[PDB]
Amino acid sequence: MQDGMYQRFLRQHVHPEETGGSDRYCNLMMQRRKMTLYHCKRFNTFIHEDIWNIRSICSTTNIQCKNGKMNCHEGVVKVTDCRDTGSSRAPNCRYRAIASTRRVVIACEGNPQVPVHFDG
Ligand SMILES: O=c1ccn([C@H]2C[C@H](OP(=O)(O)O)[C@@H](CO)O2)c(=O)[nH]1
Repeated sequence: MQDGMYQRFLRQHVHPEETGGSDRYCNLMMQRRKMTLYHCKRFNTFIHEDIWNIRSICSTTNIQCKNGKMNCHEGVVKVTDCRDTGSSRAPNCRYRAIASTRRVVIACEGNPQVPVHFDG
């Protein structure tokens, strides 16, 4: 399950080669990554850092998740937050982008540890 949840976390939140930062990027990416298939996912973060840098976050000290578990970690990374505008429905979803280098919190599971969920 951690291997299927890990690939999904990959499809949904990672893009190291690019640096997005625009609505147009959010509109393209959200669709290339299959998140507007049936409904316009409300909010989504794309991390623009090397995969090994995201795995390296799992090793930081442990902190509480929004759910109460303690298998969560934090790191300051470059991201592009994609916010649905609410205008149109799938498959034509339109997004608003926001760039910043900010603090993200992900959940890691398994052995070796891998990111399986984006807390916030
Ligand atoms: O900064 C944020 C906040 C939330 N989410 C997504 C992740 C979760 O859905 P997901 O597991 O399907 O990615 C959900 C609640 O955090 O919103 C992001 O992508 N970025």
